[PDB]
Amino acid sequence: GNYTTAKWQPAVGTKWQIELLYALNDTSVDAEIYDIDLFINDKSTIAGLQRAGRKVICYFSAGSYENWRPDKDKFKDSDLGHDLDDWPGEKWLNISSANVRQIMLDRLDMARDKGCDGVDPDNVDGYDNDNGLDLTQADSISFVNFLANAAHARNMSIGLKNAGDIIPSVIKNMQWSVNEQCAQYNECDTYAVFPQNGKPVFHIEYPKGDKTNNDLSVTASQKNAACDFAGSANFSTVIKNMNLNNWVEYC
Ligand SMILES: *[C@@H]1O[C@H](CO)[C@@H](O[C@@H]2O[C@H](CO)[C@@H](O[C@@H]3O[C@H](CO[C@H]4O[C@H](CO)[C@@H](O)[C@H](O[C@H]5O[C@H](CO)[C@@H](O)[C@H](O)[C@@H]5O)[C@@H]4O)[C@@H](O)[C@H](O[C@H]4O[C@H](CO[C@H]5O[C@H](CO)[C@@H](O)[C@H](O)[C@@H]5O)[C@@H](O)[C@H](O)[C@@H]4O[C@H]4O[C@H](CO)[C@@H](O)[C@H](O)[C@@H]4O)[C@@H]3O)[C@H](O)[C@H]2NC(C)=O)[C@H](O)[C@H]1NC(C)=O
Ligand SMILES: *[C@@H]1O[C@H](CO)[C@@H](O[C@@H]2O[C@H](CO)[C@@H](O[C@@H]3O[C@H](CO)[C@@H](O)[C@H](O[C@H]4O[C@H](CO[C@H]5O[C@H](CO)[C@@H](O)[C@H](O)[C@@H]5O[C@H]5O[C@H](CO)[C@@H](O)[C@H](O)[C@@H]5O)[C@@H](O)[C@H](O[C@H]5O[C@H](CO)[C@@H](O)[C@H](O)[C@@H]5O)[C@@H]4O)[C@@H]3O)[C@H](O)[C@H]2NC(C)=O)[C@H](O)[C@H]1NC(C)=O
Ligand SMILES: *[C@@H]1O[C@H](CO)[C@@H](O[C@@H]2O[C@H](CO)[C@@H](O)[C@H](O)[C@H]2NC(C)=O)[C@H](O)[C@H]1NC(C)=O
Ligand SMILES: *[C@@H]1O[C@H](CO)[C@@H](O)[C@H](O)[C@H]1NC(C)=O
Ligand SMILES: *[C@@H]1O[C@H](CO)[C@@H](O)[C@H](O)[C@H]1NC(C)=O
Ligand SMILES: N[C@@H]1[C@@H](O)[C@@H](O)[C@@H](CO)O[C@@H]1O
Repeated sequence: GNYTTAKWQPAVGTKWQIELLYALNDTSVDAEIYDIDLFINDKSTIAGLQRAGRKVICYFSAGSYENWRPDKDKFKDSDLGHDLDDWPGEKWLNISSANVRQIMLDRLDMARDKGCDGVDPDNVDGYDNDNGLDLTQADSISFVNFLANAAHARNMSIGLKNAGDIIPSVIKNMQWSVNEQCAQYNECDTYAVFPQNGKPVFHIEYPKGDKTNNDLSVTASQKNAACDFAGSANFSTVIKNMNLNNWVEYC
């Protein structure tokens, strides 16, 4: 088989929390899995989660350039394409570039060294966007399988972020899906194939819109929309602000 194996396969339906805006400073949410930023959290934060019985997924952006990272000057001018429409100071990456791929290997080394149980590589759906680099589905498939073989070789699990079109070509290498907004877009059937193969969907809904972040609950009908869809009992849903700060509501 042209995939590699992972030792940690989280169960379908495992409750999770994700917080990417700042260093994690709240573990009061009783979730089994925490998805947090790879760079801004130290080994101590990660080990503390695991000592409390939790698994830690480390987020990083595999397909976009973030101009505030400490390794940003490793990227060459030719690695960078167009701006991401909805994220400031981010640009699409040429994920076929050997330089880009080596930078990502360096980020997986760091995730391994910090004790991450898994990695959550973002922005592998450049083909679905104005990337300015002629990126294609095959490029993403090649890149996602490259990341998965590299994470597995470092004893970490991995999952697919959105990128619904390429599921059949990477799923054997994936331990889960991270999906945004499939309920709002009536697309959760696309991602149900993961729990049909014993793999969770870590599923995010943003009912408050892309410009509103606060600590208030959503309305009952916004919660029904985020939570009620065929097979939702197999999705691990969080309701979040668009900025992915601490605030979270569960179904
Ligand atoms: C985990 O870590 C995170 C990250 O560090 C913690 O979150 C951070 O917490 C800080 C302290 O609470 C906040 O600092 C306050 O910021 C207020 C608004 O700042 C705006 O602009 C910044 C610019 O960068 C921006 O980042 C902010 O955006 C965030 O919020 C929006 C939503 O609004 C999101 O969309 C966005 O994505 C970000 O999440 C934000 O828009 C600022 O007003 C504060 O300075 C004020 O307030 C201080 C305390 O005010 C208190 O006043 C009354 C008494 O009068 C008190 O009883 C009450 O508790 C009030 O809180 C005060 O010390 C300052 O001197 C200043 O006071 C003046 O202004 C107020 C109001 O106008 C007047 O009442 C007052 O008399 C003075 O005139 C703070 O600087 C960070 O924003 C926040 N960062 C985030 C969320 O990203 C988080 O808490 C941690 N969680 C834990 C520990 O559990
Ligand atoms: C390892 O090596 C292999 C090389 O062998 C690498 O390639 C991948 O290998 C996979 C394993 O064999 C392979 O996986 C899948 O195998 C399934 C068998 O169960 C297939 O059924 C999958 O088919 C895909 O396409 C289906 C058909 O889609 C057309 O038809 C439907 C029917 O109406 C349309 O809806 C659909 O829109 C589409 O129509 C378009 O295209 C037509 C063809 O050109 C055309 O006639 C139309 O006019 C229209 O333009 C589709 O139904 C499948 O999607 C289902 O499944 C996913 C989850 O898998 C769900 O999310 C969906 O909701 C839906 O239920 C599926 O997309 C598929 O072949 C995989 O394809 C190979 N990938 C390649 C070659 O790129 C592999 O990558 C290597 N690595 C690893 C780790 O494996
Ligand atoms: C993205 O990176 C890839 C890999 O470096 C580039 O593809 C190479 O392009 C040169 C010149 O066209 C060819 O000689 C190589 O054979 C290509 N390699 C591969 C693996 O395809 C690609 O040009 C880059 N994309 C952009 C838009 O610059
Ligand atoms: C790899 O991770 C698993 C967690 O599922 C752990 O049990 C195992 O000891 C790890 N192996 C190494 C060499 O760290
Ligand atoms: C969850 O997935 C299982 C397959 O593992 C399926 O049999 C079941 O119907 C799904 N649950 C719901 C509520 O659809
Ligand atoms: N890549 C960034 C990520 O680092 C985080 O800031 C997030 C909001 O928390 O926005 C984007 O996804």
